[PDB]
Amino acid sequence: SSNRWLVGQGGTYYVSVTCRFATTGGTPPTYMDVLLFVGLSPTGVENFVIRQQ
Amino acid sequence: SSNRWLVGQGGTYYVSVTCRFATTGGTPPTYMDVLLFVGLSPTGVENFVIRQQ
Repeated sequence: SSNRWLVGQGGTYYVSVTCRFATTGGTPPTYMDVLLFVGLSPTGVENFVIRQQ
Repeated sequence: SSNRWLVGQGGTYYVSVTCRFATTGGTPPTYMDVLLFVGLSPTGVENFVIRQQ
């Protein structure tokens, strides 16, 4: 659906994720830190994949 | 070819790209920013994949 994936058959899956973070409007900040997660919950945090600054 | 792929059959393709950008000679600059695209033309920017710095 618009935000979530319902799995049809459980098993081994090759998951690929990509997303670009930017800033719009005003004075850009001096820094950000970013974490990407995949979860079974709206706050699901079980598979943390990549963090960049 | 030397710089391009001819699609034999249209469909879904899992493509991976990797390019290492560095500097040679002189005084190294203070900043690099590179954007990568998958295009249908030599000047094409149809599928922007990653911008990094």
